[PDB]
Amino acid sequence: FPSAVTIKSWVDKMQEDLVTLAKTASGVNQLVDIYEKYQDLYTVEPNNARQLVEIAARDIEKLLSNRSKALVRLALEAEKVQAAHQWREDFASNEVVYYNAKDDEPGSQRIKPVFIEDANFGRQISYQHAAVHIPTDIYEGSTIVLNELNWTSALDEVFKKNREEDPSLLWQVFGSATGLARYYPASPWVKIDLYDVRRRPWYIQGAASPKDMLILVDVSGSVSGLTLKLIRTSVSEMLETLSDDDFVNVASFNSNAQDVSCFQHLVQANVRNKKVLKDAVNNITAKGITDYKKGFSFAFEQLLNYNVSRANCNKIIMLFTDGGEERAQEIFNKYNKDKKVRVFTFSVGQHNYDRGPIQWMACENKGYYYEIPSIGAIRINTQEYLDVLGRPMVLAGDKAKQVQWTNVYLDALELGLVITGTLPVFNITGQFENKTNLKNQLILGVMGVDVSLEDIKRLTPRFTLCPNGYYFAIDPNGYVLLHPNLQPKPIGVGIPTINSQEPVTLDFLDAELENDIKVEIRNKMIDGESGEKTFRTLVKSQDERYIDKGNRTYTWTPVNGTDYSLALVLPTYSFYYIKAKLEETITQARYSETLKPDNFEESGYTFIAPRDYCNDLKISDNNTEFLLNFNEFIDRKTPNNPSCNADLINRVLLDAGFTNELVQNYWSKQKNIKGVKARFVVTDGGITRVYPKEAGENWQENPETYEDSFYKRSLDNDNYVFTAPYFNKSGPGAYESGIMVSKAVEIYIQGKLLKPAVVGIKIDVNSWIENFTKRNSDVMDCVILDDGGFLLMANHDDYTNQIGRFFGEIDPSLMRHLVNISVYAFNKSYDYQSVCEPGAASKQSCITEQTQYFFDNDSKSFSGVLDCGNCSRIFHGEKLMNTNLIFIMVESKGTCPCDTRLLIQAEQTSDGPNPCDMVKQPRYRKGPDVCFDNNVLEDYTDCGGVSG
Ligand SMILES: *[C@@H]1O[C@H](CO)[C@@H](O[C@@H]2O[C@H](CO)[C@@H](O[C@@H]3O[C@H](CO)[C@@H](O[C@@H]4O[C@H](CO)[C@@H](O)[C@H](O)[C@H]4NC(C)=O)[C@H](O)[C@H]3NC(C)=O)[C@H](O)[C@H]2NC(C)=O)[C@H](O)[C@H]1NC(C)=O
Ligand SMILES: *[C@@H]1O[C@H](CO)[C@@H](O[C@@H]2O[C@H](CO)[C@@H](O[C@@H]3O[C@H](CO)[C@@H](O)[C@H](O)[C@H]3NC(C)=O)[C@H](O)[C@H]2NC(C)=O)[C@H](O)[C@H]1NC(C)=O
Ligand SMILES: *[C@@H]1O[C@H](CO)[C@@H](O[C@@H]2O[C@H](CO)[C@@H](O)[C@H](O)[C@H]2NC(C)=O)[C@H](O)[C@H]1NC(C)=O
Ligand SMILES: *[C@@H]1O[C@H](CO)[C@@H](O[C@@H]2O[C@H](CO)[C@@H](O)[C@H](O)[C@H]2NC(C)=O)[C@H](O)[C@H]1NC(C)=O
Ligand SMILES: *[C@@H]1O[C@H](CO)[C@@H](O[C@@H]2O[C@H](CO)[C@@H](O)[C@H](O)[C@H]2NC(C)=O)[C@H](O)[C@H]1NC(C)=O
Ligand SMILES: *[C@@H]1O[C@H](CO)[C@@H](O)[C@H](O)[C@H]1NC(C)=O
Ligand SMILES: *[C@@H]1O[C@H](CO)[C@@H](O)[C@H](O)[C@H]1NC(C)=O
Ligand SMILES: [Ca+2]
Repeated sequence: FPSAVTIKSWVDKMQEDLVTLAKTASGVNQLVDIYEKYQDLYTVEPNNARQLVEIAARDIEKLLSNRSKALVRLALEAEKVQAAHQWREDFASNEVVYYNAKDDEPGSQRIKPVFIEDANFGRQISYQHAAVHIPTDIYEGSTIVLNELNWTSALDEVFKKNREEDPSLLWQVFGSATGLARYYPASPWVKIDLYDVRRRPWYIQGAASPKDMLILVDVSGSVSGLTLKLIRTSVSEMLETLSDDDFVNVASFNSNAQDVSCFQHLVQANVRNKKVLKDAVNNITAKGITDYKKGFSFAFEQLLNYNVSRANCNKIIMLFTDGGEERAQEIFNKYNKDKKVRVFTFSVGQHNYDRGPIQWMACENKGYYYEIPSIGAIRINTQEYLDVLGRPMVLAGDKAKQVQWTNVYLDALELGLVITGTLPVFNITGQFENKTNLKNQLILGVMGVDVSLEDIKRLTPRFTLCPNGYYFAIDPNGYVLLHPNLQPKPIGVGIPTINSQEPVTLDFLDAELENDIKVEIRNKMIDGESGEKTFRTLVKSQDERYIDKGNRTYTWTPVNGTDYSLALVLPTYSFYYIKAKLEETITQARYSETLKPDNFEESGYTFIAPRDYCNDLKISDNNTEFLLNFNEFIDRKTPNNPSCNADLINRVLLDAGFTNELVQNYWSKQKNIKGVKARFVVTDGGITRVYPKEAGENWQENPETYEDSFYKRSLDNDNYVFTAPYFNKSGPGAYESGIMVSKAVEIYIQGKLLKPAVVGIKIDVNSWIENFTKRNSDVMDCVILDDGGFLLMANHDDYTNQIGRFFGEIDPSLMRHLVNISVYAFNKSYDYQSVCEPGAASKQSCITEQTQYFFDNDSKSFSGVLDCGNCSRIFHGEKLMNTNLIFIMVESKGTCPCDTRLLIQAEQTSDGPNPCDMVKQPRYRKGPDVCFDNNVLEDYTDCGGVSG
């Protein structure tokens, strides 16, 4: 084993012979003086974080207020038209004309629409009438459905008025209590259609206030057999009617009441918690003696906890039994004498047991009685309890008409991620006579207007900030309304297995890495406050392989009208941005001909960012086509165009002149320098200018510079960044593309720091080997690694065939101890929006744990002894200053015949975190401040068994 001083000298030579090449084959020191000698050709401007947030928060308020005015119009013109409707039972002499959504009949005429293709939506729509969706088990032609199709025809005239005033209006829909949903504009419906508007999350949230459901399941002996699998399915179907604002728990009594799961109290009933209850309900067995007194005592005790987070709203009990002879009148007189807890009773299966006491508990307590005799009756009977819960909401009157916004979910008619406004509609016939109170206590339906997340993303411009800056907004629950890591895919709740329905509720702390400062920041944003905090955090690179530390400034404000909170994460070196000032048609032309595809040979393979430069230029994935279309839009139509942006194109053109000069003045004076397979440059404007045109095929990065992993990684650091390649033919060319060596530029115009562009090279493995050698031995192995534990080159020429691979996957013993000496920290996290191949017992969503490694401290030299067991291995790790590389010198693996289990830095399918302990200390949240129950004027005489 050599000495440290000569290795330090051996390290010192791959620090001045490697940085200088990257400093001279890329022109990093030359681009900054290019930006400096045309300083007047642009101007730096403030990027005020406080100002930008409120301006963007004031625009989101107006967009959400545009659609609130559309909801009140549609609810005020649905109460009026319904009252004037005359209930008529003969539909043959007077047919109903409407368009059925799911179609290619006396008593009702059908329309054939024109279905012109239109933007915004991703389908064919007709702006002349509203389409109607009727569930497949709901018969059109009935006296109930047909009567609903007349008074819901004046809605079409209000649908078009709303669209005409606001051309950007998305789906407007009326979900009727009958079952049919009438939506505008008309568009044909998307195997077996199981859609029902009365089960949708936006319908349920407006049909009643949040609840405190507690399900009681009879698991005694008499329910064994078919009536048990009907109970198990029924409970699994009412859990689907609970949102994140409701609280639920499932219990069971078989002469001794117990819980079915690991909860023991009411839980938040989100996606993860409901999966536990569904899995626990499927595992119950029927055996024992029925005892209603012990079961109901347990239920009333669990609804009287008040130690944990709850809804402080509708307290209801569902009893899933078959029949019996016990009334349990002693329990009901002991726990709810004031009848502040509703009891809904269900009779499941075909049997000959007494249903007398079951219907009595539903009439004394202010509930309802339902019967489920087969599988087909499960769906309807498990969603009708919202008609009883809406009785106090109707009697409130105009105080209950508040617009509510649901969580982010996927539209049934495929449109991406949307949120929906909501406003209930009341039955007010005979209101001017003041004596109906018969069916007027129920709602007619729920209004609905959809707002896509793309509309909100347009109110928060991003290209003015750095690639590391972004906006995000959260619910009063922690769920992000908009976030860069929120993807249009459902979240996973475990490992998939084989033998639009759920909202995309991703918490703020699960979107990015979790700190302790970012928990109090989240709590201060759910509380509707406004502040600012600058701190050092750990940010994860675009590719989940690295972790970087930097400075960030979280500036947040509350949105006035709604209950959201918008925040802007503006890092340092981004508080000021470059605004392109240029007023000329010939000097801007000199910039324009640079991007000409036919000129590429002397300018390099030039790319372009598919941004929205103009509302007439259509973006495309093929950047060759987009550059072709872009370059026939600047010349054919003058830059003084009132049609589209001014800064976006003036910056791209200004970028071209600054970028192309480096190609012509420095990158063209030399063509072959040692080994450099590519000479690239990426800038905020949106252009990349890889100089060898042939090498442009190796470039497999996003044309949009704001989503390039190496750009963001090299932005935070003050030193060079080596991007490790991939492995297992993920990309084309291991030694045929090179090794990226990024380096960001820094300028000072008026004592102000700016980082407009990044430069670098793509040094080759072959040439780098020769300088490293001064070899394929069997005694020692010398290998360099980057910040993240990836291999870039070795000595045995057997590891070099696996470049760009985790060191732990090829040498586990050294990697694991290398963490133990505290040079490679790691932070693990869960990716809820991920897909993985199914297991066994068609890719499905799942949770995969991700690991990323980074430097612990600023120590430069490392040395120690590896004791693998009856062995003594020694090493000398040294860090390459001014880069992110580390050099280690260790003996060969063959010296010690030890082989521990391999370490993997990759996403691994998992199920954590465990929700059993996540409910003991749940995250902070704020529930709605409105609660509608216990109205004295309620009827209470409408059970399901008081009549029959
Ligand atoms: C909003 O509320 C209003 C009232 O608050 C409601 O209008 C009422 O609609 C019902 C129909 O559902 C009318 O009932 C009339 O009287 C009886 C009661 O159903 C019907 O006679 C038979 O009833 C049986 C039910 O036991 C039924 O199966 C049968 O089909 C009926 N017909 C027969 C046997 O021929 C009448 O047919 C029915 N209609 C008449 C007399 O025209 C109430 O009279 C209506 N009340 C008022 C004040 O107009 C309205 O439906 C609610 N809105 C919605 C969307 O439901
Ligand atoms: C559900 O039931 C009927 C199905 O169309 C509709 O009732 C008919 O609507 C017609 C269209 O307005 C009426 O014709 C005109 O009605 C207006 C209003 O009174 C007047 O201009 C004339 O009466 C008539 N115009 C003529 C004859 O040139 C029918 O009179 C009317 N019939 C009945 C029996 O009501 C309902 O409107 C429909 N519901 C909704 C909400 O549209
Ligand atoms: C949300 O509303 C509050 C108050 O309703 C706004 O607070 C204002 O803050 C400015 C800052 O100096 C004050 O000058 C105003 O007087 C405040 N308003 C009132 C009514 O006192 C807050 O700005 C609003 N949010 C946004 C994003 O505009
Ligand atoms: C929490 O729940 C418990 C029981 O459900 C409530 O009762 C208390 O239980 C603790 C521990 O057994 C003791 O303090 C007393 O035996 C009970 N009474 C009081 C007044 O503490 C308890 O009140 C609930 N709340 C809190 C804050 O503990
Ligand atoms: C990310 O990794 C860091 C470093 O490995 C970890 O934070 C350290 O946690 C230990 C354990 O309490 C503390 O003693 C150190 O002081 C922490 N380092 C700091 C605060 O710099 C942790 O695994 C992750 N840090 C997070 C999530 O903030
Ligand atoms: C919708 O909101 C935007 C943003 O404020 C603006 O065009 C206007 O306020 C609304 N449009 C209307 C009312 O047509
Ligand atoms: C890819 O699969 C595994 C993943 O590490 C690797 O060991 C194997 O050699 C690779 N196979 C091919 C054909 O590239
Ligand atoms: Ca029994």
